[PDB]
Amino acid sequence: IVGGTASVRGEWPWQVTLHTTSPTQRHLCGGSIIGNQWILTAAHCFYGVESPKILRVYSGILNQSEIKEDTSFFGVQEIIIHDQYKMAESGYDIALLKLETTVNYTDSQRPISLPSKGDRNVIYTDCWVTGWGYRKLRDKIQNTLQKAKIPLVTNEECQKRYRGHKITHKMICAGYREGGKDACKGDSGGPLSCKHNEVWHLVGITSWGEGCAQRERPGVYTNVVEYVDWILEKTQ
Ligand SMILES: Cn1nncc1-c1cnn([C@H](CCOC(F)F)c2ccc(-c3c(-n4cc(Cl)nn4)ccc(Cl)c3F)c[n+]2[O-])c1
Repeated sequence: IVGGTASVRGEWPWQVTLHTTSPTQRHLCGGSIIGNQWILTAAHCFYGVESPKILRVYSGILNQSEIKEDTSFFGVQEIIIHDQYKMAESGYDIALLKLETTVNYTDSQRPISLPSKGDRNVIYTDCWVTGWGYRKLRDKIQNTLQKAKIPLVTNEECQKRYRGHKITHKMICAGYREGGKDACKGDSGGPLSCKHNEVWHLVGITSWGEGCAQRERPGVYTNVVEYVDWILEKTQ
């Protein structure tokens, strides 16, 4: 997260850190708890992941430095990638992780609601991106989870900024005209969380962008409301 600030414990309890364990253990992507056995993340996270066997899902984590050889994690039973996914920039960048067992929800591990049936025309004005990613283009994975409030932009404007890409109704963009706040390397797969009527909704999945927080180059997110039928079909 560029232009952001550190979070405190329990502030984003649906945020997870997905680690790979090959060839060495490291943060791979963010993700979001949406059910006791289900994480929603980006499909591009699994490029070159040989199988679910090498994945570890850590919930309840503020600082990456909390993760030690005895820290409890969830195994991944299945990675479910959207059938039409090819690469992040061309859409369908969404994946479900089915965990091996059920998350018992606690103060630090909670689900976030999907965008609701009948809220497709809501204008979200309180949206936040969170993650352990870079604070600049040439940086490092951060120890402490970062947060940044970012405004949504219209799909018309977003397409104008990315005339070499197909910005469809299945994407949503977010960023300041002048730049300065955005996701960056290591934030992908995590949530774009928006609060409406004091309830948090998973509006986007962090997907791709041109550089980090550049002027007139918003971050591009998978538009989760357009995938709710797909999620419900896979989680039942
Ligand atoms: C894990 N890690 N550890 N050290 C490095 C990494 C690492 C490296 N790239 N990434 C991912 C892709 C691969 O993900 C996983 F497979 F590695 C990635 C790709 C794109 C974005 C992104 C960007 N944007 C553009 C530029 Cl340039 N930089 N960022 C801008 C806006 C939005 Cl909205 C975005 F989403 C974020 N991320 O995270 C993780």
